Amino acid sequence: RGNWGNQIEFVLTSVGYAVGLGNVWRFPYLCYRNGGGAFMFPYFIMLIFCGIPLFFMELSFGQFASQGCLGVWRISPMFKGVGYGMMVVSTYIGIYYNVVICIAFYYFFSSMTHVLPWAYCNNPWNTHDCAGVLRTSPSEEYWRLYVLKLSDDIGNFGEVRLPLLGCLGVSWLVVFLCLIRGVKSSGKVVYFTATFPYVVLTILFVRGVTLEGAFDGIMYYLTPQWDKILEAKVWGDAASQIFYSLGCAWGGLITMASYNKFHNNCYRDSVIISITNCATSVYAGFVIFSILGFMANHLGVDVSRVADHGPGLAFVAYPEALTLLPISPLWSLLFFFMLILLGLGTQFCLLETLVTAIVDEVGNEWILQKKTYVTLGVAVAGFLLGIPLTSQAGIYWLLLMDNYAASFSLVVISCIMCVAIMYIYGHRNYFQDIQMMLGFPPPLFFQICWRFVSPAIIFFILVFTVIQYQPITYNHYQYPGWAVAIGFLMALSSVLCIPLYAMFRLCRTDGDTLLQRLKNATKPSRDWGPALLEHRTGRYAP
Ligand SMILES: CC(C)CCC[C@@H](C)[C@H]1CC[C@H]2[C@@H]3CC=C4C[C@@H](O)CC[C@]4(C)[C@H]3CC[C@]12C
Ligand SMILES: CC(C)CCC[C@@H](C)[C@H]1CC[C@H]2[C@@H]3CC=C4C[C@@H](O)CC[C@]4(C)[C@H]3CC[C@]12C
Ligand SMILES: CC(C)CCC[C@@H](C)[C@H]1CC[C@H]2[C@@H]3CC=C4C[C@@H](O)CC[C@]4(C)[C@H]3CC[C@]12C
Ligand SMILES: [Cl-]
Ligand code: NA
Ligand code: NA
Repeated sequence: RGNWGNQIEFVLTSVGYAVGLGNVWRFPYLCYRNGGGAFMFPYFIMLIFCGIPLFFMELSFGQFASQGCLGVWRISPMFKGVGYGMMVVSTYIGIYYNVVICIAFYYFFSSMTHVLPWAYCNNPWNTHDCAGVLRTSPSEEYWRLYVLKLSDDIGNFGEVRLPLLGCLGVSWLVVFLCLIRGVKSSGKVVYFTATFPYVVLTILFVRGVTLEGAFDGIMYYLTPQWDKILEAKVWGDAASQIFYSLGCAWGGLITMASYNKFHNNCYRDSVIISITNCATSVYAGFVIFSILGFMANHLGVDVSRVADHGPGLAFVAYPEALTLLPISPLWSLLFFFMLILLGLGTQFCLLETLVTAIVDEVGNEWILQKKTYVTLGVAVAGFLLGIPLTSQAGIYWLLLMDNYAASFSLVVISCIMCVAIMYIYGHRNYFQDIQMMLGFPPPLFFQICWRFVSPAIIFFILVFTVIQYQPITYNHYQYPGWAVAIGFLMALSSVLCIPLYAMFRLCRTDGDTLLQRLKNATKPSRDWGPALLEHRTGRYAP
């Protein structure tokens, strides 16, 4: 297969893939729309009781068999729909991740001047409601009336924004060239691309605290509200954010772990990566809410009403902070360069996983010698599918894709995989498999979370989400009926991959009765187990 080589290389490559735009762009606006401090307690509970155990499960699953997201299912051939749904979710995410990266590119290209274009209120696109520190904010007017030229409805396509299309093309070309010339795999300066963001965030942090009114923003960020805790909407949002930030059902974790050595310690790696990834979102939230408190202090409004609940909270808040620093364009350039690097690090692995999965699935040697053409085709398809998101109605489609297609399918897929491993294969067998590599049995906390706690929590969240479903409540953006139907279809497309592949496999399995056919399709194959011959001892002996 090809081992990773050095262990520190794996730890640094996993941190660079886990930390991305979901830490600095997605977390703050979800936290703001979920009433700030009322979102933190479910978030921490979810992280402690569902995220880390499933992260460890995925890493161990990848390491033990030395297979990717589709080859690990020799343990139960009837559950390949899990990997197929993982691939579907990865495609959905990667379609619009590059659109966000291209918006970041556009903001980076506009910082190469002497005076920032979002710093004053006298521009041709400004109105009489403009109000600036040297009502409405100049940054939000720049975001709405100039960068996007937003429409009034999701069904009003309007025209295509040419600069955004150019930025998208540049981003896709950069990704393709870096992938086919091997920038990260056989490359360095992953240390710098892991150290730079914290320096930038620390620089932005000191200025925010000094501001007037930031204390109220911080208090709103930290103070918990106990009234909104009895609602299934906030818990589902917290679970979605936790599973999205760690990449649980993306399929890249298994592929990355497939190159690890047998006796590598995946428990320590999982703990370290989870803590590092989740400690980065809190810093960005601190900075963002300090900026929000300062902004609400001088606009004569409350912290909960200063901004709207759209996805463009970062592109309105961060430029306002960047304005107040001495020599603003340099800091803006550095900040947006850091954002671009954070996005590209995740996009590289996202596309590499799909290409590797396709190449391994096809299986011949002719598809192995034409990997560059496969990568080119995938890149061209992604670029073509991302074009309708650069119109005047693109942010509506992006929001629909974000909070319908890649929110709660990850949790369902992860729970199904955990249940299949624990109750169809047997928990004792998996515990012995883990002890084979680590040398000690998994701690009791992970065992109890794998057998009882996490599946029950996910079941309760899913059950109470449906019962408490209100059309007025679960819309939040006044979308029409057909848009909601499209979002539901996108949500169901990845989940329905499991039951349909189950029937497909059952239609080709020998056995008189259906019960007999259900036992042959769930039995492990003949090649399940350790890859190397020296580790095939005990219950795997020939
Ligand atoms: C092959 C895949 C991976 C990348 C796609 C390459 C092509 C289609 C891309 C790369 C650079 C892009 C161009 C960059 C700049 C501009 C200027 C803008 O005013 C019109 C669009 C235009 C002309 C873009 C159109 C599409 C473009 C030519
Ligand atoms: C049991 C398995 C086989 C099927 C489960 C499918 C159902 C129950 C699940 C899968 C994904 C879930 C959806 C994912 C995302 C959203 C967006 C949210 O804004 C409204 C709820 C909604 C729409 C969820 C409702 C329930 C849902 C549709
Ligand atoms: C993936 C989700 C959203 C779809 C529904 C599947 C889950 C929630 C269901 C299907 C099988 C169920 C599990 C089957 C067996 C047991 C053993 C029991 O001692 C504790 C509950 C537990 C663990 C059940 C809890 C809920 C469960 C995990
Ligand atoms: Cl996060
Ligand atoms: Na990244
Ligand atoms: Na993350």
